[PDB]
Amino acid sequence: ITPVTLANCEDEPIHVPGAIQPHGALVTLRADGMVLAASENIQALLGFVASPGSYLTQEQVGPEVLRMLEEGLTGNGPWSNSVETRIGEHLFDVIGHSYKEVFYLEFEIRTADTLSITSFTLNAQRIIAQVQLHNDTASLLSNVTDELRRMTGYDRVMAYRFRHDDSGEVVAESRREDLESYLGQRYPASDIPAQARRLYIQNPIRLIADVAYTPMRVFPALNPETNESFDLSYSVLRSVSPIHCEYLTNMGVRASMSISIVVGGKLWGLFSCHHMSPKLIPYPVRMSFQIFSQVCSAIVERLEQGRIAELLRVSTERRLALARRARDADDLFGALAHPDDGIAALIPCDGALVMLGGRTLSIRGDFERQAGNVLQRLQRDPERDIYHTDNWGDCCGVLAIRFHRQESGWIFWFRHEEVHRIRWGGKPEKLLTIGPSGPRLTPRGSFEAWEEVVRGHSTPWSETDLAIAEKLRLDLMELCLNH
Ligand SMILES: */C=C/C1=C(C)C(=O)N/C1=C\C1=NC(=C\c2[nH]c(/C=C3\NC(=O)C(C=C)=C3C)c(C)c2CCC(=O)O)/C(CCC(=O)O)=C1C
Repeated sequence: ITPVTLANCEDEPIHVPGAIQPHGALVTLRADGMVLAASENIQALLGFVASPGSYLTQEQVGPEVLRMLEEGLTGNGPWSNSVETRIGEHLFDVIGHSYKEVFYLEFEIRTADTLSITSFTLNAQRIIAQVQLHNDTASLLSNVTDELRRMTGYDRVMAYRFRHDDSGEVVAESRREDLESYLGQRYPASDIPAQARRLYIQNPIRLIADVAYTPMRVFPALNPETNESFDLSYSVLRSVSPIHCEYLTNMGVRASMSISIVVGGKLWGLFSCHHMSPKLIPYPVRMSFQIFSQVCSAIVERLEQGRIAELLRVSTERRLALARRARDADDLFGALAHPDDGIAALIPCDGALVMLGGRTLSIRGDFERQAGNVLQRLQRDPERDIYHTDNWGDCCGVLAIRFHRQESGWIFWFRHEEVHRIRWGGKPEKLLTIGPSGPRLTPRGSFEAWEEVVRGHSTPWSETDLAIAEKLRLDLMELCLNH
């Protein structure tokens, strides 16, 4: 019965809302096919009253439907299927699935004049051609963002990248003129709490037909079998958190639809479509996006590792240049401090320090004091050959490696505090009408929430950045020992 406030919202059970969106009806069955619960609108949408204890009957739901249901009813492992069928006055999409051991049948009115197979195929071809045309991982995102809008007619579609700390950044955008831009918006990991994030990962597509909707409750609330709520995780019609709804209306959005990009076990980022009036996307089309989601995820994965590959390649090429120079010139300092192949170019940094013997070369600033303090901190830890941190002198980020012990051969890279890369301003943008929860649920409030998180922090060191440092360290050890 608990109200969901700003304090609660982190722990909101959004998977068991026990209600569904109004653009469809829902019937929940148990293993034997016996009805356990239904949305309060089954009668109003489909001509009949589903009742707990009942079993579904032909042409109160039609034949092919039970035909489908029986197949999944007798199959081990998460059944999933859909049928198209006429029930009374209308034809329906009857998407059905089984999660836990409860079976779900979802009913959407089908208004499309097209054959489903071809509608599905047509859109799949169109939206994944965008995945064959681009080598830049950012062109991919940018282009499919522009294309998703062309296909769906959404007012605004955005592509979100998720950082290491699960904070988000709007990296692409295609929007109708009128609308303010959110390009470069960065948002925290909290803007999408655990359960919501778990769900985007498990579900390629989420659709919100109308944010201003009144939910259609499924009765009864609790599954008699367990005396605990129905887990609508894989339910297409599952209802929305009032918090998110308030957020979206603060923005002035009325319909959403998001396509996930999952790589590893991580939500790599999603495409968020936003409409200013309510909007619906037919089932077969959503399936076009679902399959797309899986392929795009695959290509983004490769494109990203193709990116790291090239980073490693030019790094070694520079380690080669470095090895070449060092042996022939015989001062390392000159080699390391080289303007372009120098260490400052090896790994993205705002500065670097080279330190062998008693001599100190600070390149791109005065870093001698910091390096001294960092080194003192490592006093307590004589065995550390590598040190790094984004919390901390005057530079937040530090990556230090040791290549000579006795003569204190050290290398440092430094990073300043992370800064909002792109920022809007210039003319006060319009007044958002703000709900009861407060300004926290506006983009402006989200951004501020993000600042408070990152400030005091430099950008984390790449998986890649550390790998390079490690290779460099090996190089110099080799050199110093060798000659
Ligand atoms: C207390 C937890 C939450 C805060 C704070 C908050 O802002 N939202 C919170 C809970 C959820 N958010 C969910 C999804 C979600 N989050 C945002 C916020 C942004 N995304 C952006 O890209 C930007 C700016 C560029 C912002 C400000 C949005 C738009 C959404 C909608 C999901 C989508 O776009 O697909 C969320 C899950 C929602 C769901 O159930 O679909 C929760 C629970």
